[PDB]
Amino acid sequence: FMAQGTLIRVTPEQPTHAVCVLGTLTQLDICSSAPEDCTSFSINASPGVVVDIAHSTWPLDPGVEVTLTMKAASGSTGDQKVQISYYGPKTPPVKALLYLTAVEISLCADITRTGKVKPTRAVKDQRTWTWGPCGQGAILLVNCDRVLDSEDLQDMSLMTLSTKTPKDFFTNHTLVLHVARSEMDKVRVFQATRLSSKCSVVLGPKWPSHYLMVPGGKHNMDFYVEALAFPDTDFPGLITLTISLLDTSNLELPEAVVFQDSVVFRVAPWIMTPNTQPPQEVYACEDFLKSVTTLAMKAKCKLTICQDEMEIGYIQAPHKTLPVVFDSPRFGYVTRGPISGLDSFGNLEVSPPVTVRGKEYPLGRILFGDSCYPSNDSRQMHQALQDFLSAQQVQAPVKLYSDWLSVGHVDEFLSFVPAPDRKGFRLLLASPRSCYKLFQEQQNEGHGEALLFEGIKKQQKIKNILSNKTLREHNSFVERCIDWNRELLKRELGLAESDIIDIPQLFKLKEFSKAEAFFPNMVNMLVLGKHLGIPKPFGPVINGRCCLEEKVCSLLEPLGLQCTFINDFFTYHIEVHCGTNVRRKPFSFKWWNMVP
Ligand SMILES: COc1cc(C(=O)N2CC[C@@H](O)[C@@H](N)C2)cc2nc(-c3cc4cccnc4n3CC3CC3)n(C)c12
Ligand SMILES: Cc1c(C)n(-c2ccc(Br)cc2)c2ncnc(N3CCC([C@H](N)C(=O)N4CCCC4)CC3)c12
Repeated sequence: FMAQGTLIRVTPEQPTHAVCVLGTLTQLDICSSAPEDCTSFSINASPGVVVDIAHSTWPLDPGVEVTLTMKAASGSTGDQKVQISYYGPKTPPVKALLYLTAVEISLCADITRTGKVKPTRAVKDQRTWTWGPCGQGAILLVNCDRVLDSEDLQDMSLMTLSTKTPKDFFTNHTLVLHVARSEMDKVRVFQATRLSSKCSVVLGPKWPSHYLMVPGGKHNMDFYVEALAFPDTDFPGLITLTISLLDTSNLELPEAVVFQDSVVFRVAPWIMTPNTQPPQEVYACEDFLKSVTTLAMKAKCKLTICQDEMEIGYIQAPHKTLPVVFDSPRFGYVTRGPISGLDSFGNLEVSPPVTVRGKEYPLGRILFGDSCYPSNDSRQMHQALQDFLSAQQVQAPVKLYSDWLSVGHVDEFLSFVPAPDRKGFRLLLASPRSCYKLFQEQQNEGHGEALLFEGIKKQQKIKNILSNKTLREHNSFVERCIDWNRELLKRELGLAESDIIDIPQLFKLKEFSKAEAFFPNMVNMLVLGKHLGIPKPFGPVINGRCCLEEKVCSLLEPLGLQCTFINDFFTYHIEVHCGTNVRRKPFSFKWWNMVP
């Protein structure tokens, strides 16, 4: 591929000297100084110059496209030369001379997103970032750490400069690298000392431009580029580094640009993993440890020992994938500073990869909790958080209805589990209806005397539970709330009913008619592949086995999932907590092949 370049005005009065950068098309201006007694002209040049005439004799028409290209870089100032002869009907040929110096200036980065640095002449448009498997544009990682060995540069992105210039070339020219003032505080560029040093920063905050010290001849030099900021409401995520060839041969007059070239980087966004992604490591923080260590063993997963205050995502580039931990206080780590109840990672779930009326979301979609309309007594997730998730684009957030809950988190009535059929997964929704249907079937058999809350200090019987008309209307209202979100999830994730499974769950209203788990919230389980760690419901025991555990096994076990009910899954801080996170394998799908 070849891009446009410079215009050269030739004149028969004085000879003309010019630089040409291999890879650019140079047009020629012949008429602006052509003699008046002349009607035609001819072209003759050095074997290294390629001439091209559009629209070997040619007339002096103003609209003739004369263009030159260079076969190879010069060895001396003025290697290749071009000679314009102007002749006429009775005029001896009048020559105009042009001394050209060819020079290679290739600024290469991993434009093709293949993990190999390719030159800008291998892409049509280098000054543009295009999504998708056919697009162009390199990728940067954010520095997430609160002399430089090779180990520090393994995260950074390579950018090379290849020059091939006459020996004396940078006596009269200089090359400068620069970043736009507005993007400078979001990047940092290191110059490879060949291996770099902590004081080799050429570009970065408070330093937008830098004069390269390049010697004549054939020379290649390496740069390492890290990014300093994720995409955000005020940062779309693009950083364009440009290199400019300046002409400094006149000492009195300012520098003159003869050439620019640029590469465009996109900062890789922060990406979250749905419960369908295979687990790599379980972090936990007391007899429930044995139940989760068994789980971890059976699912062939690692278990380290020591919550909803942090979330473990990743950032990905063709050369590296690093997992980044986000923490909202109240390798790779990032924090946030101010505070509403819905500003918790507990209010942040991720669908599995999905396709919605044509549009494909191969990294899933982020679900977060919200009110249904803004009221004086309504909570919402802080705007700055909503926007930051939207700014990473690749997991197009979806606004659900969770304000009806006392704490307000979607993960209280929502969860996904892997499945071996249909779209490969299943939606789990808490369901008061499914619980009431089960408890009535148990009363229809004479077991209404069975007691819930068995194993704990006060219990209750199925008879008194099933007949409480105050509680029935509570769960009828809750059932409406969850149903709203159900029609929303069917629309934005494009689900059929056959993709949704109702886990029986009872609720109770508390302060301000806000909802809360009646018994331990079993939809909020611990998904580790085909092995589920479910909160022990302590339901009524019929035939020595909990009848609630019986239902959930009858629902999940046919998917191939191994149900293990954990006794002390949640802990009360005289607030409700669970001490478990899960790092999961990042998506095999490369986020840059998406088209948001
Ligand atoms: C708001 O109340 C809750 C939230 C969540 C949840 O899913 N959570 C936790 C909060 C946030 O972190 C969410 N993101 C995730 C789970 C809950 N289970 C119960 C529960 C009910 C029950 C009945 C008898 C004995 N024990 C019982 N328990 C368990 C015991 C702590 C009290 N309650 C009351 C829960
Ligand atoms: C950190 C963070 C978090 C946990 N959350 C969040 C999201 C969802 C929930 Br639920 C709870 C919290 C944010 N939301 C909105 N802005 C956030 N910042 C992202 C970082 C950005 C900073 N300049 C940067 O890029 N750095 C700093 C170190 C190197 C890279 C500034 C804005 C965050």
